[PDB]
Amino acid sequence: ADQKLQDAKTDAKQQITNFTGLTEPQKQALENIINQQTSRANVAKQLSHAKFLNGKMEELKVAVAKASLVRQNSNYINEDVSEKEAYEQAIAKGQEIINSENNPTISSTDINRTIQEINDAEQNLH
Repeated sequence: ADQKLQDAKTDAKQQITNFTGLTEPQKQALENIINQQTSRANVAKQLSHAKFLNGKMEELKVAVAKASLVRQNSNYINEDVSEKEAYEQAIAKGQEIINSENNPTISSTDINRTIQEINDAEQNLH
């Protein structure tokens, strides 16, 4: 019923508000997506997507936040400039996503690609 759909949207938006991986712009974009759904099945699909995106954003935030530890404890200080530049480029791309205010991507594949670029570059420093 209409009351069932309204309640499912409210629940989903409340869950999204609790997430810590997603940025506030990402939460707002997803809450808007939730509000536009016409069935509870579709609300659940979008909430499942938000939960997965939240996990990837958690992974991305860790990969970016650990950069100073990596610079200090890996071979970064001794490494060739190409490897150091690749790492800083990848970290900067991750920072761009996290700090974005204008319509941040809600594409988990885009996030996963950025995570993988950081992880690949970090691996070459160990």
